[PDB]
Amino acid sequence: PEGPELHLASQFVNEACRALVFGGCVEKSSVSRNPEVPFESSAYRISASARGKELRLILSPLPGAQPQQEPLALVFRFGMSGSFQLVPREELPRHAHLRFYTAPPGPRLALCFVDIRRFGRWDLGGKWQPGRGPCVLQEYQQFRENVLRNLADKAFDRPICEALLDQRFFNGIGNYLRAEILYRLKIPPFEKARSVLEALQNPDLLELCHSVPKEVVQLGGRGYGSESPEEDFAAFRAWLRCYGMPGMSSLQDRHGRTIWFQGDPGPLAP
DNA sequence: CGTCCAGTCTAC
DNA sequence: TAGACCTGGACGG
Repeated sequence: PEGPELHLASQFVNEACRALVFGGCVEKSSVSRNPEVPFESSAYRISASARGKELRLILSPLPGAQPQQEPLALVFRFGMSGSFQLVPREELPRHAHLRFYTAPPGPRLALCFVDIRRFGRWDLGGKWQPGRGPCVLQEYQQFRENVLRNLADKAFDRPICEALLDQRFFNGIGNYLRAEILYRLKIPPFEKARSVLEALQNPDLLELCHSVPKEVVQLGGRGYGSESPEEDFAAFRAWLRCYGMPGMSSLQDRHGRTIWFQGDPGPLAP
């Protein structure tokens, strides 16, 4: 998942938990190498916000809750397969590595961090990853300024397709967005990043870094819609113009990740 | 049955 | 920079 999936995951947590009350401990699977969450409360509400490719949960005990406890924040990174689900308490999915449990009265549910491949991570601080840049979706102007003031960075020496995955400058862009973004402007992927960016200093590359992900968010779905996984998966394939599509070229960047593009590979190509 | 394919993080 | 971390689905024999 990329910035749009993290954003939709946070909206899912806010809408699904709006009328729920959690109680008890936060339970971690025995196979997860992530930290135990030291939190217990007889009555707490869960809420969420996204920033780039990170999501922050806030656990908020109600007035009167026991034990006495301040709100607790956790920050998640989803890696390749992270997600959130709200399921019946006895119908936990196979890779539910972190679990929050509704309290009575009402149907006993669990909000679960589900992560098949366990590349995802959580941290006890409620702090965003030091060094990640501002959110291309929610901090557009900060995102733009942070790129254009730092074009000197050796990061922008690299091909534009590699620069676009550097989460210090493009927090929330991943493999499918970089393909989709470059294709809208027909910018060869192995053009030099500083060349393409010096040139701004008819939307431009940094505008699309915001507006293209924003399209996926408006689309909805990505496992957080009411509609089926069949309907979701199709809606998304239909939106895609470049990533994975018939008629499109693909190469490996310096990190063995696949870039999709039409036409000129660009000067710095393998 | 087998190979191959799909975001960080860290040891060299 | 390679290799490491993981599981599962698609496809080949």
